[PDB]
Amino acid sequence: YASLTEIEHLVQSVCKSYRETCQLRLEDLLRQRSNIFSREEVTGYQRKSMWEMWERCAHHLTEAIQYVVEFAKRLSGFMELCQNDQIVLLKAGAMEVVLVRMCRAYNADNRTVFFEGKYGGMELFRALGCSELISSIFDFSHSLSALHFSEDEIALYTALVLINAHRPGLQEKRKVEQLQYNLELAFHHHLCKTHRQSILAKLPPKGKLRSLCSQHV
Ligand SMILES: CCn1c(CCC(=O)Nc2cccc3ccccc23)nnc1CCC1CCCCC1
Repeated sequence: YASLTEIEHLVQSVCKSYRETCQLRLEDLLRQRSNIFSREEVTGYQRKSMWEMWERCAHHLTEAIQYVVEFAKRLSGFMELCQNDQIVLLKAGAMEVVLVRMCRAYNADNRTVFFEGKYGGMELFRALGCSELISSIFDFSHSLSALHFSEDEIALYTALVLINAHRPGLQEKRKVEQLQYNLELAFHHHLCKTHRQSILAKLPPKGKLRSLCSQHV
């Protein structure tokens, strides 16, 4: 049995872990919305080889996964788990977490994204020749953005993307279930405390993460 202090402690731990590991601070991201790539800078990015853009995008992707791994390591529970389990959850979840995190760097006012110090739109990534993939990411980002997720809602929802007992290949499934259940309490409690119950019915379906992430892979 988990008590009110223990649950409130959990909420606060997951929120603090995200803040430490967030990588890009929200205030900085919002401050930088005014800073938008010039036509010559967009052209510059368009002119680059697919290979250069993939190297850059991969660098950013790998960096953001490290910050996910860290976030996990600070969730009180995760280190107690066995390594096979740690690995299964991160392998299956880490990209799906980056995708949710990425929504903070999307601006719905002008359909731009933060990339390498300023904002621009889809056009930046033309060299990749993955218009469709970029379109999904920009739609999905637009759809999460509409909900104005707080830092703590991100923290908590992100933790549940990771700590999922249905992932094939877990050895201590029951330890993962106990952890997920507690994170579900943490999230649902915090939602009640914040008057934010409305979001649940609007969170993207569990497949849409998995589906889209499949496309990336
Ligand atoms: C690690 C995130 N990241 C960042 C960090 C800041 C961020 O999250 N920006 C974005 C926010 C929302 C949508 C975006 C769309 C395209 C590019 C950046 C987007 N910079 N590049 C990437 C790679 C993403 C990759 C995804 C796979 C296709 C190429 C872009």
